[PDB]
Amino acid sequence: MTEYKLVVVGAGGVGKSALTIQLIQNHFVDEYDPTIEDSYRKQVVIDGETCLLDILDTAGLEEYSAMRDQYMRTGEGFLCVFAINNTKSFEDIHQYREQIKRVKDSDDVPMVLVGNKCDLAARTVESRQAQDLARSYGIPYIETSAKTRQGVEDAFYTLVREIRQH
Ligand SMILES: Nc1nc2c(ncn2[C@@H]2O[C@H](COP(=O)(O)OP(=O)(O)NP(=O)(O)O)[C@@H](O)[C@H]2O)c(=O)[nH]1
Ligand SMILES: [Mg+2]
Repeated sequence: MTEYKLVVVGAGGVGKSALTIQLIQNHFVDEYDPTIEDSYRKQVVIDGETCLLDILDTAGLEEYSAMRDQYMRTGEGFLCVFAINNTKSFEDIHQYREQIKRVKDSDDVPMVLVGNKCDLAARTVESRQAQDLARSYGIPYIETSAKTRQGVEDAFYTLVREIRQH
């Protein structure tokens, strides 16, 4: 069983926890709304191979976290999350990517750009603008909704596949 260390990053309120919880939930607990950074596990079959995903749900750069740098050093792939109704969260993406490049000292870190809250009509970030940004980084772009579950599995499994193809 191959293990993968994934890190979910992005501005406050974009849905980092909602995404993580939606992927890892075994549903015993009805509602889980995390208030703190934490690590979660999910065993899943991706392309025949049993994988163990360790998913770290991180705080936005606005919050202090002592272990942030070691989180990046450890992390093997990164979900870079913004919300399609929050232009500022989208502009903030450059900060998340620079931090990862600075800590890991590499241009070629596995990453997926994630446009969350795609269930909402009040869109301020056009899909094509986010496609252009991902293309400039050389990474996949996937839109997700943590409410409907749309794209949630696809975003994490694409990140895994990015790690493998690295
Ligand atoms: N409509 C909609 N709301 C969402 C979606 N994902 C999360 N939310 C909502 O957006 C808010 C923030 O979600 P949350 O998961 O806490 O985001 P976060 O990035 O972990 N926040 P924090 O940085 O403070 O930890 C919550 O009210 C949550 O229910 C989504 O896909 N669609
Ligand atoms: Mg959170």
